[PDB]
Amino acid sequence: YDIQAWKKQCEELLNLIFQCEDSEPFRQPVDLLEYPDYRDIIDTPMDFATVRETLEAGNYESPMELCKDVRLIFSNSKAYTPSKRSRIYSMSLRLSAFFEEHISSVLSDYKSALRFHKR
Ligand SMILES: Cn1c(=O)ccc2ccccc21
Repeated sequence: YDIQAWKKQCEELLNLIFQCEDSEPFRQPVDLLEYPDYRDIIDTPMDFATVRETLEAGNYESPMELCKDVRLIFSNSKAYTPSKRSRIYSMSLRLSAFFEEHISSVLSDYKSALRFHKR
């Protein structure tokens, strides 16, 4: 029933993600010299360094907010890919499966802790 425990849990999950080779294209903003049409397709850029900095600044109130930004990384990759077989899209799908497998207990524990607080 610890309402604050999600923050360290999310820091540890982001450290695992940074150690994964599949995260390398997503650790920093997409390079516009490499992909000059990117902002014609993608309205709201996101990357894992931005997510980690927002967490460390104390600018997430809940793990739901962090999960929305991570899911935006993956939806942007799906929208920009020219093919569902592309190398960088293929990396995003494996990273998404890993993230969803680990975030489910973080979300469930936080929501249970808040319900106990409000009982
Ligand atoms: C830059 N980039 C992305 O950021 C995401 C998907 C993708 C797929 C193929 C080629 C480049 C790509």
